[PDB]
Amino acid sequence: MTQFEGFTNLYQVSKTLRFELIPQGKTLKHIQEQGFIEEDKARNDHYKELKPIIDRIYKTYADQCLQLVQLDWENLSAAIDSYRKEKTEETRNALIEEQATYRNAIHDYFIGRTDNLTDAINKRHAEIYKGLFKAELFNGKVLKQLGTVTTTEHENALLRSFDKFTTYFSGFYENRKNVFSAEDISTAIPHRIVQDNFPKFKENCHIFTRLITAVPSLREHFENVKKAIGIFVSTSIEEVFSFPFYNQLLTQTQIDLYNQLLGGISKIKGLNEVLNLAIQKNDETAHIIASLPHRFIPLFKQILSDSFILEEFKSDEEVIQSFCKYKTLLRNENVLETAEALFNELNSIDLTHIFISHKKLETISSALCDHWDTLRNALYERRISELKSAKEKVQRSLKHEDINLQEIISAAGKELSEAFKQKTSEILSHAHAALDQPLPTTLKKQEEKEILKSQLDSLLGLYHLLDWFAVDESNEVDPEFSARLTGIKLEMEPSLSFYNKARNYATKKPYSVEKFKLNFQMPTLASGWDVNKEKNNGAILFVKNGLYYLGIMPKQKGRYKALSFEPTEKTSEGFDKMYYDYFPDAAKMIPKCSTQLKAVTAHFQTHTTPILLSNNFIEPLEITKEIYDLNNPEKEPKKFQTAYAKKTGDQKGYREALCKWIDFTRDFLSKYTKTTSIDLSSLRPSSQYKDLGEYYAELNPLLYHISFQRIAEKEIMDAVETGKLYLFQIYNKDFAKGHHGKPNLHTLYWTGLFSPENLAKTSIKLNGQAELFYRPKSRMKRMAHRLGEKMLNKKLKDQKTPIPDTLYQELYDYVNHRDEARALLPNVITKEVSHEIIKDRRFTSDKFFFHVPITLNYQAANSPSKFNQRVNAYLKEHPETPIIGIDRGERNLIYITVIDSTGKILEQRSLNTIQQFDYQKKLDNREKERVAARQAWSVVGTIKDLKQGYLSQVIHEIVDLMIHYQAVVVLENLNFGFKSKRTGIAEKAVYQQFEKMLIDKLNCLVLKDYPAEKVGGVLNPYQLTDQFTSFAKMGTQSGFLFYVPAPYTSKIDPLTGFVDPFVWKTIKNHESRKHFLEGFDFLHYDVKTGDFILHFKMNRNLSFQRGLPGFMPAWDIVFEKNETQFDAKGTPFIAGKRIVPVIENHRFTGRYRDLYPANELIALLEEKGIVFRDGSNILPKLLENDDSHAIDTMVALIRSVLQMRNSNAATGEDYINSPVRDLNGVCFDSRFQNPEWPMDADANGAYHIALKGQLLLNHLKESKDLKLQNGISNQDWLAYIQELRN
RNA sequence: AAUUUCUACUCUUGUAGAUGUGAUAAG
DNA sequence: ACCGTAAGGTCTTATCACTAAAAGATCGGAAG
DNA sequence: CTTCCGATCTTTTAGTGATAAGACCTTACGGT
Repeated sequence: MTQFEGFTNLYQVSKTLRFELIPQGKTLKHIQEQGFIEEDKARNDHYKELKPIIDRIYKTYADQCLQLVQLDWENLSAAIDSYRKEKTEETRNALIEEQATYRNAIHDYFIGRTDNLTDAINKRHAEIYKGLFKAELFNGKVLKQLGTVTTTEHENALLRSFDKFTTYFSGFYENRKNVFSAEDISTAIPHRIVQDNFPKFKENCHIFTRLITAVPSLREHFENVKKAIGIFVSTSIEEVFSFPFYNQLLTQTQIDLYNQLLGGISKIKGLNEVLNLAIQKNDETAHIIASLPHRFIPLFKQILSDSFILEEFKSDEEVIQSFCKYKTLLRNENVLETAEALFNELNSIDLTHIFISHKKLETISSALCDHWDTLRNALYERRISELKSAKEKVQRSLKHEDINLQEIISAAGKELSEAFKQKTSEILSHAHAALDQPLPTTLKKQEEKEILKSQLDSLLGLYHLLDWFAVDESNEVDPEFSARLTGIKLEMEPSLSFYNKARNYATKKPYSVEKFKLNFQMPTLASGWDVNKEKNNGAILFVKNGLYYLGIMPKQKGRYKALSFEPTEKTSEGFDKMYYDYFPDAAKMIPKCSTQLKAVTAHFQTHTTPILLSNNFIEPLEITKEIYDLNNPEKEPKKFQTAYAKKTGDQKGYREALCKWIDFTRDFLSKYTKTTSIDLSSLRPSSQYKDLGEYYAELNPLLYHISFQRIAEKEIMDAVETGKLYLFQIYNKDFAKGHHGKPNLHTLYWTGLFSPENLAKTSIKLNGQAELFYRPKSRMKRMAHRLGEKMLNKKLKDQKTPIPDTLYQELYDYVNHRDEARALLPNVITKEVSHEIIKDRRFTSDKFFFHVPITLNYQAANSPSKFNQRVNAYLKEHPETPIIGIDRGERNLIYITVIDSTGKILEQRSLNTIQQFDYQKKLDNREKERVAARQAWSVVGTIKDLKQGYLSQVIHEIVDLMIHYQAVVVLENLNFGFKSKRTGIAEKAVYQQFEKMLIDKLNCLVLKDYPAEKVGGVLNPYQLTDQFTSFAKMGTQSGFLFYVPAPYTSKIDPLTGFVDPFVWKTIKNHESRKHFLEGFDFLHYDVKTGDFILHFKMNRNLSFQRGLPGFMPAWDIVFEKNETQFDAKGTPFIAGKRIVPVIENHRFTGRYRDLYPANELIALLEEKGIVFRDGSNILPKLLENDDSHAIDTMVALIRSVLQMRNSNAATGEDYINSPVRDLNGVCFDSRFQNPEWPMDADANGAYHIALKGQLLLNHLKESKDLKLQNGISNQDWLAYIQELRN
């Protein structure tokens, strides 16, 4: 049977380890003597300077080459029509093939494959393109061939400095290559020409022809405009709006001139302005052009053709000077008065040609109406009333369709205009103040930062209010208004960058982390570790007395001339050097070393005799033409490749080809001098392998080997004394002298990599392409605790509760002798300074660093296959599996509940206190000082980083519990729900990154306490999750992690699953609440218990219900008799008490009050004096008076009893009371503190997340196909949970 | 308040947990 | 004959490298 | 003095099986 410990060694997980390098002995002096550090700093600076220069070179070549492009566009135009009329499936494929043909036609001009050009020019362009991604670029002769290039001697020197050092730019080459490619990617020249801009030019041509046939007298008028602006004077407008004139408009200059022609100089009226001035003339020609599409769409800018911006601020003087410059620029251009003029002229421009961006709509609603759903509902009821399928169409037309001003102003009423005239004026006044208020001289004191905050916030608010209006294409925006708005919004755009960079400056760390790569004059330092490449890569490792060292062997007198160390007997004292033998992935390195050689390809183009290779083979290897054709069949499926089996079904031929190729590779590995000594006998016979991928997957871990050999101490000591070797110690905290605790995981991986059992059978592979870095000393103002001073502990006598950070400073001042702190003065503990601690010590000196990749589970495949199916097979085999439901609460940060297969609670606990530190108290103190500091940037930074650290603790807690229970873990799916600001870790991005980090942990889970050979140890990590791809694509399951939608897990009664069905937003008007009271059946006072019982049937009040029918037909809502009940501990509490938020002016006041609904209802009943306490029906005797006050307070009472969560942070109350009693006749109360049910109200949400996990697991168990339901609908959940509890 | 780096600390010249880096596009 | 509901087809996902040896460029020295 | 050749440094080179699910649009059947 399958087992939980079988979830290991399933797929390779690549990681990297970072270490500090401590220079041993003389090395630093030599590094200071040769000056590698300074030249690497200079090289990094030159690379940063040189990237835009090479971009300018690429721009120059692109503009030089695009001018030769001449094509006839009629065929692709015809395909565009044929698709747009027919939508036939042949048309889309024909259009894609036509677009590919045109992309290839464009791409041939760059690479020089254009038959429309002369052979000499074509060859010249081919040479230029192939030289542009080579060392030939830096040697400068490609710039000699590429005429009229504007570099100076300094730029030429920057190019020459990277000669023989092209490897720095390889990633930049890998990027910029795709720009010139014929691929269908967005960021390419042919894609931008043929798919983005050309349909728009076609639309322009057709729109122009239609308008010309409609109004002939417009023709000369349009021509006159072209005579006015004076663009394209050599040709007529009739020829401009034609297909061959798209032989121009390829370079960025012509694109800008065409757009300037359409829009006018930003004066001279463009075509669009002339069309709308014609349409405002109100004649029959204006009417007929109004009947036609009457605007041109401007073309997109060309690729790589992209301004008030600067680098991030280094000092408060720098940011204050730059922002003073920006405010001076705003006052000089007098932007705010142009904003005011725009916000006047909105009242006169025709509102049908002005549009709002739909995605801003709800925000504007909260800007102009009471709630964020008001205006959206207003447009919905308008678009319905102006008329399920129609409802869907209205939803579609409001979800992704921009709205004109006329419709909005007609829908929400005239008062919005006044409100709009309010809002703009208010913000403008703030902006005006922000321009008149002086800047502070510095930002060392709080109010100075508050002034900068307020000014940036006001400017950014005015930017947002400008951002309300849509500028997107296909909206019929007025040209004059769009030009004005785009102009002012462009002028105000740098305010956003100023806000972001000032927030980063006020949030940034006092040190600098920035560091640069070291090369030691070697273009391939540490690119690999093989002993044959030891000479050209320079980097080696040593082990001595459990310490690890890195040796860099520099070039001597410009030559390599690498020394060699003889091995010695193991008893002799000295270092142990790694001997690393590797032959990389077999699939690429056998056809490289045997069959794609130039000699054999030359031979088999002219002969058929098999060729005997001899060089680098211990015995000659014959290659037969049949094998080379098996690798090079001139068709994309190779005959041994599984694509051939898919294409033909020639299973016998596939197996014959596979056997032949595998036998050939066995012969090669038996003969090639790197691999001839390897014992290949572990491999199965060649015919047994099902596919080639299986063969390579089993083969590859044999070609890797590490051994160690001892070297005498003197041989290495003399080499490092001479300067032939730079010996560094690979260091971290766990190699320190005082190290006594448990090591890091990255120390565990490093130690496990060189364990003898790992060398016997490789589980973690040491990867090549390591990288050395150097971090310079920061401008750190030193702070250190001097001898004889007092050190102040942040914890109290109990380690749980921390000192509030506002009090810590004055406490630390007081105990060094430099009233809440007075109150807690005997609560604090101080220490003598035994040894000086330096604040942020590792940035006080310049340090070398070493980034080394490793690969864990090296024996396994490169990627998991059907991992979810394996997990679901195990879950089906073990229905007894516990379920761990995870939720984030309001009074504890994360609460967990582990439930059994029966739904019984196994464990429930909060994660406030992790490692005896109460993170909730810390976050509460930070929030308190955040409100105290009026939301400064520093405190919110130190809150976000604290939440990140807390979740990094949560990951270990979660995974320890998961290993202990061997349980599936079910988490909140963030795609569906939303969480209030009252909840800690409310931010969606932070918890999303926590779930990503949990997936990343659980892929390669290693537990510190376990032995390395045990499953879960260093050499056998648990793999309980699939590789993360994306949040929107991970779906409802990743391995053992289940993701269930958030809603109806917190506000639900655990005993019988009752949820309040109503939406109170549709009740507040008097007629609605009257109908709501009418719709209940009846309620009565229980003479025996003193309760009131109200009976509701689920088929009533459909206008007030949400759209989710439950499973139960009816509910008996109970007003419990208020009575001092007692919990399991014995403290009294009032049964049935509700805590309700006080509302004034339709907003939450931030105050709560306590209600006792039974006592209040008795007070109501005796005040009305109608007879009760007899079992009679109360409801008609109440509503027959038609007293509006009675119905108002009745609806208030009903809404009060249906309040599930009742909480007040000030008194500390946080509980759930069910207003419904189950088959045992008892109402739920978390305040009884019974272990069987969620003890505190935050536990209830995690319990129901676990129950949704049980829902998915039960549907999996009933199914036959190892798949989850791909989602839980709220109807299905609100049926299942109360059906299960009856 | 010390760290390959981050977060929270201080019986311990350090503790507990986390940690896939680099390049390029981009948010 | 028109509309409502359910099933199928396809679009789309930030990627790459984690490398030793073959191939080519460079250059210093020897032969005629 | 040019040309050819050997050592050496640097740039380029081979490439295997594997998916997989949320979402939007289109199609076909059933109900009125």
